[PDB]
Amino acid sequence: GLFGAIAGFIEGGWTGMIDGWYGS
Repeated sequence: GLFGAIAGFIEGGWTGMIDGWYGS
């Protein structure tokens, strides 16, 4: 989701943004 992307981005940088976006 949008939130998961922001947090995921801060943790896994770019690659993190995508993971957070898809979530599952």
